[PDB]
Amino acid sequence: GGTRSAFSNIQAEDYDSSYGPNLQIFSLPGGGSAIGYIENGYSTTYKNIDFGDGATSVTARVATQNATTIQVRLGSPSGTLLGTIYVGSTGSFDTYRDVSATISNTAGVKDIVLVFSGPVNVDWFVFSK
Ligand SMILES: O[C@@H]1[C@@H](O)[C@H](O[C@@H]2CO[C@@H](O[C@@H]3CO[C@@H](O)[C@H](O)[C@H]3O)[C@H](O)[C@H]2O)OC[C@H]1O
Ligand SMILES: [Ca+2]
Repeated sequence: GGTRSAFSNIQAEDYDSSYGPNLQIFSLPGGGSAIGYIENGYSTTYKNIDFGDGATSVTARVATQNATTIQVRLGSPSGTLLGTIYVGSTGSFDTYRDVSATISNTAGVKDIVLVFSGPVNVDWFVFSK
């Protein structure tokens, strides 16, 4: 063990490494934190996520004023592209909605990377079989 499950919420602020000089962790009104001040080409890595025996869907709780994408990659921002979440505008960086995307079947313990194409605030993400 010593391993977050893919099937419970992974807090987006709980990255192990990241690229993006302007990236902030900040607190949410209802409790907890989220990541934000994201720009194109920023990424975060979440070490040792246990995808167990298969996940084929990702859900992210996100907020943004303009449609944007989050790529879900293996290992590094240059790794295998498992899928892309096409994030709709929610009207506000404070209005959060759960958004889902399919991914290639992913199993076992993996390092997961989210790669951003523009501004978005992210509370958590989770996978489903
Ligand atoms: O309540 C706070 C949120 O509103 C805050 O959202 C940030 C708002 O600023 C965003 O940056 C703008 C994106 O578009 C660019 O063209 C502008 O130059 C930027 O300033 C940023 O992406 C959001 O995260 O987040 C923190 C909350 O406390
Ligand atoms: Ca969070």
